[PDB]
Amino acid sequence: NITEEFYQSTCSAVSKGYLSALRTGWYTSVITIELSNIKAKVKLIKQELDKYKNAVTELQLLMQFLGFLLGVGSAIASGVAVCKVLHLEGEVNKIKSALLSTNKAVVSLSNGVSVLTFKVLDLKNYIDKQLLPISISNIETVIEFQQKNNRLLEITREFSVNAGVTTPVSTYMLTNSELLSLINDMPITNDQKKLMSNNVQIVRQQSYSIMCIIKEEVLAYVVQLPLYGVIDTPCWKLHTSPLCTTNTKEGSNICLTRTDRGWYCDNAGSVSFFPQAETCKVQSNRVFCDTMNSLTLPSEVNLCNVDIFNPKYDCKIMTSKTDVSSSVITSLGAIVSCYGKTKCTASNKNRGIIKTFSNGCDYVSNKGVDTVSVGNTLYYVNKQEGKSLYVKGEPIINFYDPLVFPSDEFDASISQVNEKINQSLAFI
Amino acid sequence: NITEEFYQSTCSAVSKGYLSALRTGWYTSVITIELSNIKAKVKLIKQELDKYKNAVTELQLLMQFLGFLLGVGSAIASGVAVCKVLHLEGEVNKIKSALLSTNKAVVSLSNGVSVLTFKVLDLKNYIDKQLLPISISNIETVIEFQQKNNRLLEITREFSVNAGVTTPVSTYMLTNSELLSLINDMPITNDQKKLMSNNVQIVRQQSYSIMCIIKEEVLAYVVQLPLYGVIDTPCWKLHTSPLCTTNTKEGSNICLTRTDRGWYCDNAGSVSFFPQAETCKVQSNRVFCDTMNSLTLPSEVNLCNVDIFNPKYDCKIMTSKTDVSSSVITSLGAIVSCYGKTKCTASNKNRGIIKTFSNGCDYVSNKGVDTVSVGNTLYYVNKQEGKSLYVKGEPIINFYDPLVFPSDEFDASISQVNEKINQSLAFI
Amino acid sequence: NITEEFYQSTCSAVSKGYLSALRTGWYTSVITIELSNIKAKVKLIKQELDKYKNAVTELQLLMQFLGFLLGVGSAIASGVAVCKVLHLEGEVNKIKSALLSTNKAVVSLSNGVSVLTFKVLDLKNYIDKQLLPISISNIETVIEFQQKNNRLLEITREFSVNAGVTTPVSTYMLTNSELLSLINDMPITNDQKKLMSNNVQIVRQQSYSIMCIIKEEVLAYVVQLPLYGVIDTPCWKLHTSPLCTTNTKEGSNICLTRTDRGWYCDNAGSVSFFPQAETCKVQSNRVFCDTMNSLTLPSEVNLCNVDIFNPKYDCKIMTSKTDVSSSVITSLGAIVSCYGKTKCTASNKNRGIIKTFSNGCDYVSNKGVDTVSVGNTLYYVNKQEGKSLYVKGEPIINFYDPLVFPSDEFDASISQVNEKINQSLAFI
Ligand SMILES: CS(=O)(=O)CCCn1c(Cn2c(=O)n(CC(F)(F)F)c3ccncc32)cc2cc(Cl)ccc21
Ligand SMILES: *[C@@H]1O[C@H](CO)[C@@H](O)[C@H](O)[C@H]1NC(C)=O
Ligand SMILES: *[C@@H]1O[C@H](CO)[C@@H](O)[C@H](O)[C@H]1NC(C)=O
Ligand SMILES: *[C@@H]1O[C@H](CO)[C@@H](O)[C@H](O)[C@H]1NC(C)=O
Repeated sequence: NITEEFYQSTCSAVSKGYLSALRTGWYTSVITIELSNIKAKVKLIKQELDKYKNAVTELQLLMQFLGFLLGVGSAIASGVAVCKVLHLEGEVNKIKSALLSTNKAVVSLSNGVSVLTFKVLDLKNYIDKQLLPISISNIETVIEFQQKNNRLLEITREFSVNAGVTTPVSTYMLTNSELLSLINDMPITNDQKKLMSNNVQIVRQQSYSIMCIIKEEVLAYVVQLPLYGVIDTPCWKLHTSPLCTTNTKEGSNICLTRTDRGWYCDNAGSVSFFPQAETCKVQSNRVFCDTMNSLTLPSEVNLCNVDIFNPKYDCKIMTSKTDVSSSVITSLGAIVSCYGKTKCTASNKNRGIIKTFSNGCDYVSNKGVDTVSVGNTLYYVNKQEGKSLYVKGEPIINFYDPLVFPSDEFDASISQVNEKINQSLAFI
Repeated sequence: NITEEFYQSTCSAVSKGYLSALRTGWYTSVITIELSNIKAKVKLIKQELDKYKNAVTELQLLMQFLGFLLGVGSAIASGVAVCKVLHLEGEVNKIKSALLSTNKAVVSLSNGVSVLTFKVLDLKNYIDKQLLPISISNIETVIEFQQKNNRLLEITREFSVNAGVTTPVSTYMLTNSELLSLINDMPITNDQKKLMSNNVQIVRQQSYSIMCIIKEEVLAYVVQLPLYGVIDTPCWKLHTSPLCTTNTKEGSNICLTRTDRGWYCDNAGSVSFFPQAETCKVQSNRVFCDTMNSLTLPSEVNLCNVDIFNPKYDCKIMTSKTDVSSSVITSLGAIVSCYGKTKCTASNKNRGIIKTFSNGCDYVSNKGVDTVSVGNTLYYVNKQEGKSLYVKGEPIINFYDPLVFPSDEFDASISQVNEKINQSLAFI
Repeated sequence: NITEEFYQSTCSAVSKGYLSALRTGWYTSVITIELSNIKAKVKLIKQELDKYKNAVTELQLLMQFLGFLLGVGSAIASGVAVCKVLHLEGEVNKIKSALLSTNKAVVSLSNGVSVLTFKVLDLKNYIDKQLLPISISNIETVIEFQQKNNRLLEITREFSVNAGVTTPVSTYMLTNSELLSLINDMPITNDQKKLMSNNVQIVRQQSYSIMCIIKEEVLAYVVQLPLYGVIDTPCWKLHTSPLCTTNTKEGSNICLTRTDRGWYCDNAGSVSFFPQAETCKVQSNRVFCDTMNSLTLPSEVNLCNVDIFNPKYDCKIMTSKTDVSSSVITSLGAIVSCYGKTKCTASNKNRGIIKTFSNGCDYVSNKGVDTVSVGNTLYYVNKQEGKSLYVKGEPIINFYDPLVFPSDEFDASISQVNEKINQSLAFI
């Protein structure tokens, strides 16, 4: 149930009804491919083997508005931390020996980590059985080999053009089969296992493959998978657009814009705020975000939608004198900031222009509306089903005296502006 | 005929002679691949069929300075709007039944859209004819199948690692043949058809492939192609760089920079302004932009190049006290902002340093010049043929008193600065 | 020997011990593939030849905080400059005729350039010998052809989906073999040759492939490779985070942040400063940067780490009143800016929370620490071995009176703030 409210007084809109899936952590696992140390259908194998030899060579060669408020993480530090351990002597042999008679196992490593290790491809035992004695005979060994070899080559290609770190994680790095099994064996809730299983492509996109080592006939890379420690909490998206006075004299106008646009998700008694809404992806009513790109705010930040002048949170805005027209396409409609001589319209498919916007900040829902045009820019609106509510209010920019209005404030708020205006009235 | 003028008084340059190709809209079409529901050269087919089976599985699994002034669109809303319709019951059967005896057809869909539908691959009729009865015989059916199957796999790979939305649109999604035919059948001018046909790679880059549905032996994805509703209008690129006073005392200097740099194209009586010049691509003298990343301004914005103090448009600038050196490589030359103790030079290939810049903002054309060096940074200049004109003028930063100069203004203009300076002179 | 110092007085840290590898220039070379003009195992060749024909068709069709202070280069201007020369009549024939009996040669071109030219694939002599007379016989010609043809197709695919410019440079554009030979024949020091040879993937990432021409049975593209004119100079990374007062009253607090974060490398008597630390890549203790994304500063910029109030350089800061919590993961630890009611902790793997941060800016090294948590955000810390030093000092934000503190300054410095504060004290 996606709904939306437009706030006329502050030229912003809030889309709600979303459920969260936030990456809160990482799950690291070691993926191994055992390699072989070597020297008509045979000539096919000859070629297939030469390519094997230089893929191995390649792998060996491989190892010789409010965004500015965010902190800075190190995205593959967990995975790299695991990799640095595989570089201890005999450490890959602990993995090697544990995966002797089994393809997947939980190996207790040295530094005090217990990682699910997984041998996805046993080229070693292939070459050292159905290859070594040669003897043409059957074509089925030729194609089974080309198949296993191809995975190797695709892994090698990805690592080389990406300097050993890839994202999203391909099906060559980790098949649907293996990923599903990995998902099934993680120390997580069932609600989490099913979430991941029904969204593997989103999972792959939030994952890393990290080339670790190729030592003692063994290729090891670490796959770093998202932990969704916050699921099914309410999320909402806040859209904002410039609110300006609409005097006919050019340059006599003042504007303010709510700078706190982005994604918001309830999270452990606070709210996770994602200023760069590209760090989140929406699947139906589920929104996948990453906590690394967020701020943790008091829940009172939401009072800025209902009352931007509330005493519990100092709502954030920027100020300018630059009244350009534009539109923001929301979840269930469109905000239009229309100023000057700009032609601003909304249209239906078969009927054309159905609404002409006058100067100021207005809004239209997506019911019956397919496109929106501001100046020379045509925006298609999203055709998501959901109810829209227009909340009438006096545009707050009307409450300010342009003679003492502080323009060109960026990292500002309702209070900071009040203090300045008052500071300006002190000069009398 | 590419020309260029440098304005000494404002440390900016304008490259003109370009012709426009602006994406103003979208053309949506439905691409279908009919699928089959199933169970030495045959063993080849066996493998080729197993890969078919899990590609289908993968697809099913798949479905379970002035940039801050821009508005915010929803780039694939038109395509997704078409997709939501294919999810109506029997709606893909309207497409299916219409493409019974033909590969391309204009199917009138339910929601009041008429989309060109296109069956690019008929795997269904391949498996259910030259495959089902099996019977080795000829190798030509093996390779014709691997070929058709490969397209499927490549489409599947792109959709999975991109969560069902790809751009640019590959030749696997849509061949040169099919694209050309699609281009040929669109309700557009010939000037537009030829523009697209002579720039398919640019077209592909401005296009989207959107995975829609895999229902009733049919795979459907929507290809979203650019409409160039503005062609062959004059475009010009504005380059800007910091203009500072050059006093020898550190920290006693003031700077201003024109913030209105970017691409400009004449468009329907106004001017389309593209602040993020990476949203535009130049092919020879043709410049491909996207109106979604633009502002619509009065044509008077161009008066800022000839006269930044003009009364018809309030030209935009920022102010600082930070006189670092740098260079901007233009279309036909280079702007050099040289301050402090920085070594700034221009050079020819075989002759080395030919010009040493003194402190301030200067310019050199690309005739005889191959490189430009500011400090430890070497820039190669573009070697495009075209005439360059140096327009002499007193640097306007000399007209300002540093004692009342407002520095650290970002979203500013000539007037805003005047009002502030005057506001500062009021304290006397 | 990577070390790190945290400065408590300014909430910043400096990681040192790094060695430089800066791209200072470009090395351009011409890569050619000679093409053929044409018309069971033969049917294999038939298919392989049809794909050849349309790859050629595709290629022919193909040719018809302080970042805002950076200048603007033109990244492939050197390579494109070389390309414009190959478009002179008979100019590719100079290359063609010179590569008659040899695969690599230094061809003196017209415009006064001498470029190493390299024929990596001779399809012409393949088709016009082991193909033309046909005659099935041996399978080894089939697979040797598919192999050579495949490279062609992969090159063609990359150029088409990238509009003729690719980066990083694939092994299909240029094999490890060819790249190593190219590296070996460049007019560079041995220290440089070995640097490149031990980091080909980094090299490929800093390279461009530029499709030039397909004329007279010859395909030519220009490969643009990095020149590392600065090697083995000391580099250091500066991390910064917001420093705020910690009064319990909301909105009564003031903050400052050092804006000069990024990479620093000693370079020719000055310092190269890279504000966008993503323009640099770290391999062990080697850091690869690009001078195009840098400023050239006096070496005195480093005094801001030991003494931000020094008289030799005006250290840069921004100011605000926005005391949000966050963390910056450094090379050997973590900076924590903890304000308001935010829960801030550091943890060990097997032991959990080991340190709770109080309000203000603090730091913890990576020894014994694996994760850091600020609010709802968990950051893994880097597990690099190296010594960390905590430098105690009074947080400088305590030296300022909030009543005359200038907040919302972005492009500011210690002096600019002093002048403003003093300017504010003038109103008495
Ligand atoms: C990603 S980021 O760059 O860190 C955001 C910075 C945005 N920002 C601005 C507005 N502003 C820019 O956006 N840029 C950068 C650009 F030019 F790219 F827009 C500025 C260059 C100088 N002065 C003000 C600039 C004023 C301001 C004031 C405070 Cl206290 C904090 C942040 C602020
Ligand atoms: C602003 O006005 C309020 C009146 O409500 C007053 O209390 C305050 O002192 C004034 N000045 C500032 C800087 O807030
Ligand atoms: C600035 O100077 C002009 C004089 O041309 C005057 O008209 C104006 O009132 C002054 N002040 C402002 C804020 O523009
Ligand atoms: C600031 O204070 C210093 C005192 O050290 C004084 O010299 C200076 O004139 C004052 N004002 C400015 C704008 O620097």
